[PDB]
Amino acid sequence: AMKRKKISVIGAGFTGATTAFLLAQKELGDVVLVDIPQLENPTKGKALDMLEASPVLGFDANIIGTSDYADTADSDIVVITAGIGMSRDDLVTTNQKIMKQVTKEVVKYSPNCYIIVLTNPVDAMTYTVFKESGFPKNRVIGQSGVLDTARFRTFVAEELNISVKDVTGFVLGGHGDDMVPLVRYSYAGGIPLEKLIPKDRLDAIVERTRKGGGEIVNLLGNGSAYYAPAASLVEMVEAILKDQRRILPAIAYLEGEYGYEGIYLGVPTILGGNGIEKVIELELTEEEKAALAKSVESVKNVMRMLE
Amino acid sequence: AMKRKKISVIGAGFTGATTAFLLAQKELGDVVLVDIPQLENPTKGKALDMLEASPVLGFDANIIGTSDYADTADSDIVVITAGIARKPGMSRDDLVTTNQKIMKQVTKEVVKYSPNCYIIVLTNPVDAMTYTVFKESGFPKNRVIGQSGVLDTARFRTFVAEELNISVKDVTGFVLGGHGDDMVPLVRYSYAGGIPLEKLIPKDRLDAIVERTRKGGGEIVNLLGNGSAYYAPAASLVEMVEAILKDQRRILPAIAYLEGEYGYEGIYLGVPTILGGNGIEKVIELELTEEEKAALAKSVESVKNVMRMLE
Amino acid sequence: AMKRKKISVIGAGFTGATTAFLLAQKELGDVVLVDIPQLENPTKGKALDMLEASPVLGFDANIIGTSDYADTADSDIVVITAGIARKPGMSRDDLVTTNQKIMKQVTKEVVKYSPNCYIIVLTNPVDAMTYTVFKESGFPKNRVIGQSGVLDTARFRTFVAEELNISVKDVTGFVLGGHGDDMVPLVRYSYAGGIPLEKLIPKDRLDAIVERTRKGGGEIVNLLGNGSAYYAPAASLVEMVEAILKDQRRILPAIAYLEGEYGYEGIYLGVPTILGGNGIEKVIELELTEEEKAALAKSVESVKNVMRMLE
Amino acid sequence: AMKRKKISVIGAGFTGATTAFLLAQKELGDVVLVDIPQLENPTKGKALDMLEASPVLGFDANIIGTSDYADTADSDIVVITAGIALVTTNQKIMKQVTKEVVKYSPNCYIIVLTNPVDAMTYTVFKESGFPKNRVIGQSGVLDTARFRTFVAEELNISVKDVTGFVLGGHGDDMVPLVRYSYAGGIPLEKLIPKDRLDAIVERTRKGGGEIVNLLGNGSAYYAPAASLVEMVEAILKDQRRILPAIAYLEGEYGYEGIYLGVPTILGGNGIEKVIELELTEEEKAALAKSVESVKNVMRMLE
Ligand SMILES: NC(=O)c1ccc[n+]([C@@H]2O[C@H](COP(=O)([O-])OP(=O)(O)OC[C@H]3O[C@@H](n4cnc5c(N)ncnc54)[C@H](O)[C@@H]3O)[C@@H](O)[C@H]2O)c1
Ligand SMILES: NC(=O)c1ccc[n+]([C@@H]2O[C@H](COP(=O)([O-])OP(=O)(O)OC[C@H]3O[C@@H](n4cnc5c(N)ncnc54)[C@H](O)[C@@H]3O)[C@@H](O)[C@H]2O)c1
Ligand SMILES: NC(=O)c1ccc[n+]([C@@H]2O[C@H](COP(=O)([O-])OP(=O)(O)OC[C@H]3O[C@@H](n4cnc5c(N)ncnc54)[C@H](O)[C@@H]3O)[C@@H](O)[C@H]2O)c1
Ligand SMILES: NC(=O)c1ccc[n+]([C@@H]2O[C@H](COP(=O)([O-])OP(=O)(O)OC[C@H]3O[C@@H](n4cnc5c(N)ncnc54)[C@H](O)[C@@H]3O)[C@@H](O)[C@H]2O)c1
Ligand SMILES: O=C([O-])CC(=O)C(=O)O
Ligand SMILES: O=C([O-])CC(=O)C(=O)O
Ligand SMILES: O=C([O-])CC(=O)C(=O)O
Ligand SMILES: O=C([O-])CC(=O)C(=O)O
Repeated sequence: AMKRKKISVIGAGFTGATTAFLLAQKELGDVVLVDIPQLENPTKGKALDMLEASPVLGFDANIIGTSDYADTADSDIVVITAGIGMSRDDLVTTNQKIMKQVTKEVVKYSPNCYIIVLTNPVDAMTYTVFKESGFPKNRVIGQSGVLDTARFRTFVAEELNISVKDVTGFVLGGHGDDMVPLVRYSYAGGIPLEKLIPKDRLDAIVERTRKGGGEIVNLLGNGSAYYAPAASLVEMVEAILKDQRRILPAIAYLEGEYGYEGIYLGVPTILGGNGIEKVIELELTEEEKAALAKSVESVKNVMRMLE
Repeated sequence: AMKRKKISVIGAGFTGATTAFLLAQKELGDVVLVDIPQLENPTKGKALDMLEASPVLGFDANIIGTSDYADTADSDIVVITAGIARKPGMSRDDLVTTNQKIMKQVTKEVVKYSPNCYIIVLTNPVDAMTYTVFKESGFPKNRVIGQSGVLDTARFRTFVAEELNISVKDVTGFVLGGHGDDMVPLVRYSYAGGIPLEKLIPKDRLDAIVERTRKGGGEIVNLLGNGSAYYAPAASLVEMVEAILKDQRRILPAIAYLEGEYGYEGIYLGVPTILGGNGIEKVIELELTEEEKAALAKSVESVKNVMRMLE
Repeated sequence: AMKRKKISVIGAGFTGATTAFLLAQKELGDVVLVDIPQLENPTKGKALDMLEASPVLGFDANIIGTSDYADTADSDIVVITAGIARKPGMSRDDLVTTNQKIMKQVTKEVVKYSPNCYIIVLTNPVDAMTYTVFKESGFPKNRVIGQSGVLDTARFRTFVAEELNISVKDVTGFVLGGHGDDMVPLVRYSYAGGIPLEKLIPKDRLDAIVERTRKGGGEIVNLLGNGSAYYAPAASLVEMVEAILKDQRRILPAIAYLEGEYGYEGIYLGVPTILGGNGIEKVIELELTEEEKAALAKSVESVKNVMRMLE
Repeated sequence: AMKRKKISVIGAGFTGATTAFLLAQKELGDVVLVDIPQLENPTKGKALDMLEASPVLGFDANIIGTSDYADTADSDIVVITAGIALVTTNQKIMKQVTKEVVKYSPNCYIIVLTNPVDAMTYTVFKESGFPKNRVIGQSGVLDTARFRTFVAEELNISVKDVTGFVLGGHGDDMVPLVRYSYAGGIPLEKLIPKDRLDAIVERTRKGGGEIVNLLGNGSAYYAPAASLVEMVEAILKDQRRILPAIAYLEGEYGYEGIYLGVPTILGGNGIEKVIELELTEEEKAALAKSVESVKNVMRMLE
């Protein structure tokens, strides 16, 4: 008997929905879209509106909304986007319990699933999910590398006036100040960008990448990015579901890699049927090594804010 | 030096934004997303967040957010989802009228910078609002269309897919007239891989599917609480956009301007149509049963009702 | 471990190659192109060529070429196209026996290495060649499938599409019976956007179209001069493969072991089918006219008259 | 009135036919299949077989087979695959081909595949009367794609994440830069030692012959048709890709008066510009050994 893949997308907000919707139209499998019971009606409203567009886009996928994790039973992938002028401490603590509470139900109804976390801060929350899940390091990944690279590509595209298919960004660690960009491993059709873009403009593109998610927040006035984040999540689900062995930047457990371990950190990754198949150790220059250390201690910080 | 197509989506709300997103990702061309001046930053927020997903999904489109119609310069297709939704305290006539003025302000600007474009109208009441854009655009009837029956058949097909547990791709569906009580389904022209549905589903459930397809927009309003359908409505718009942009000569129900078709004239109404590169190519004039001919009459008195509400 | 679906395409000729290329392209799995040892070199040269396309079209599928059934191990779907064509000074009986022979020798080696595969058969005469495969496979009826209906309705839809000047998306067809002459197309079950084709095409034009579809294959071999159609055939195979692999529960006309449906038993025939993750989920029994029951018995007559040449 | 993009595939054999299907499949537009009027019927039934697959795959595309060039009227793109499974034999086809092609589609971009392609595209360029951006060759997209394959098998990572770059002719004329190839963006020199990297460069070079040598009585059509289509799509969708492509140099790299595989921007106006990679002392010397052969083939012409 052939069964289509089953993907459960927890949190039915702006990214979780846009994600659920891409997942459906591509026919990567049936999508179960979960939120708290107070938002179950909306979440079934957002499932069904999506599913009523299944005749029109000509895609065969089931899309249901629910407040009940029994609907998540036997998922291949689980993507967690669930999350809430307030302190860093109370954001990390608040989202952390939500990570613990989402996880216990997820792994319970989905024992052999791969989990992809988006939740902010995705460095410490994927940690929380890794921990809480019990799962071996390969089955728990965070998104942040692919969205940063994607921002930098777009900027590098609209600067050279070429295709986004031809620009490859290389981002290490998390977002903004925690970002360790590798421009030397960034190209336009394999041409090092550092020979196409002048430093001042390239330094600008780096900082805008850093300031990329804040920038959308200020544009919207109410909320953060969901389109590009959503597209980031799907592409990593596409990698696992189709064992594509993608080299993409992911948030990943480190067990000695770059001389660090017992943390999550955004690193070069091979993405396939066993989720994270290989963390990749680059040989890094002295500035990169030292800037990575800032970013590692900047993640050990939020992890001191975990309870 | 023959370049990308240009689609401008007026209103950067849930429908305009979702629709713009689908358009770009199918590389149907460059998308200019347009809303009011207060909401320029949020629009640009939506178009920037879209474009930034393009290196991920591997589609090459320009997408911009803007309240300056300069940016819609020489658009091939224009989708109007620019609209008020019901304001608690509003009469039918106030919405109807509030929305018409928006059509006039939006249309004027659309033919100013894109006088040789094709216009697809979602704004409620769509029957009355596509008419507004036709008589203010000064366009030929073929260059201005309303979306309505795609979303109603897409709804109908899902419930029928769900009843018979078969691919939505092999379920079809026919409706003339509008949404709600205006909707004029032909079960006799609805099927499952070419088996008329009446042979497959009992009468209680089949009537039940029709009823669910009148109330279909309401179903989605009641579940969300605030807001309305966007994904199904956006896909629908995208089907009609795709038809015209690729000259597909599809047979879709669209809101088109009758000039004697079914012996009605000077109006827009949901009729079967060829949709292709000349917009609405033909209105298909079916031979209906007296029943159908007369339920369509009720449906057309409805469209007249609203039409008497235009200032 | 999440693993990709594995498909094996027996016979690396025009149809089997093409099928292997389309499958690869859709990322529907890993593809194993399988001919006789004498054509192993050219079969590996196709698989590599196909695989060398994948950086360009942008799919990750693994394609290799073998004579050896060992690289078909634990295959989910096997698509049997392997066969010989008509050789001059050879009768009906000797192509049938020779192909049957091949059907039997391919299948003992397919069901050894892939015991829980679904098998889609193309080899002409398909209805008997499907029947052989089902006897030698010892698999239940739902796992052994033939292609013929989708090819022919595609041919029919293409002729109506030409005839009306509309997209083929909105043309629906339905054909029971084998191929060529022994082919039963229901014009009453054929529509252009849900509208019966009898209301749109006059009877001379609609009968001739029905006649072009009967001769549909021969038309192409007469134009080619040397060999039979491969694009339309391989596409047909892919939709059927895709329906099993994404459990899409399509209503498709497939070749299916009849066990009382349409008043027939103990044969494989073109019939209505729901094609899903469990192969042939169910044959759908239509209400036919006596003209159609006699028209289908004519097909079964030529079909059974072919089955007789077996052993 | 909105109207389809039209693509005439000149050559209705293995590469010509395989290209037109894909093109129709992707809905890049309407497709005229062409060959000699002898082979008018085999063409037409390639055209019909393909158009008969459209209901099943579900793409709206007119695919027609013809030997009358009138039916290739108004083509946006013209794909030249008319050759013989001899630079003088394939030269003399280009000349008769190009004259009718500029005559029905005078506005059209010409992407050529016929071997020896840099010399056959050059021959197309000279008869065409068109600008240097309007006549393109296909080489590096195929060789590079053979490279990314071999580099994909070797590391077992996605093909999508392998990058490649080959400058120069088709065969032992190829000068791919292993230092402008990567896997995940991380240079291959760092991922693969010199004896196995040398082997991938070697296998890339023989690439075409490996395909001939297995097949027995033809050459490559699946990777070649995809390579053409990618280049069609760049022009038809103004994609503005940086693809390896055969391009008429007028100074570039201190070479001119010759077609040769070089980095380019490929998009709406065809080849918009060729890109000048500054090269290691042995890449320049090696590019020259490739050209100096290439030039000879053009002293095989007329
Ligand atoms: N890495 C990134 O891409 C990135 C960028 C944007 C968003 N984010 C983070 O991703 C998350 C998603 O944000 P969004 O834009 O989708 O916002 P949103 O508020 O619209 O979505 C959040 C949803 O999660 C639900 N939720 C909250 N607690 C839950 C619980 N215990 N169980 C189940 N559902 C619960 C809420 O009810 C809400 O529907 C946030 O934490 C945000 O900070 C980070
Ligand atoms: N007829 C149908 O088939 C159908 C289906 C669903 C939606 N609709 C209609 O579509 C309309 C809006 O749909 P939505 O769900 O996206 O709503 P929405 O309110 O979220 O989005 C509408 C957007 O239009 C903008 N707008 C208002 N007046 C404008 C003007 N003069 N110029 C430019 N932009 C302007 C608003 O700022 C808002 O952002 C409503 O009238 C709704 O009834 C009808
Ligand atoms: N059902 C349909 O609609 C339909 C349409 C087209 C073709 N067909 C039939 O399908 C078959 C395929 O024809 P084609 O166009 O590919 O012709 P072809 O001869 O080019 O392809 C068939 C291939 O089968 C191979 N083969 C033979 N014996 C084999 C064996 N024991 N194991 C493995 N491979 C073996 C041959 O070596 C040959 O390469 C024919 O029997 C044809 O009549 C039916
Ligand atoms: N240079 C490259 O990048 C590359 C890659 C693969 C193939 N090729 C070349 O592609 C070309 C075609 O290859 P193929 O494998 O399709 O061969 P093929 O089997 O298609 O033979 C060439 C086709 O062109 C037709 N043709 C010949 N003269 C013609 C004329 N005067 N007008 C119109 N059509 C004519 C032939 O009848 C035949 O259909 C050959 O030159 C081959 O060497 C080179
Ligand atoms: O925290 C934010 O500002 C949002 C963010 O990082 C992101 O979008 O990736
Ligand atoms: O009016 C509304 O609320 C929206 C609507 O018609 C629909 O979705 O069909
Ligand atoms: O019938 C034939 O001769 C070949 C065939 O199956 C087809 O193409 O339909
Ligand atoms: O020489 C040939 O026949 C074609 C060729 O270069 C190739 O396939 O790479």
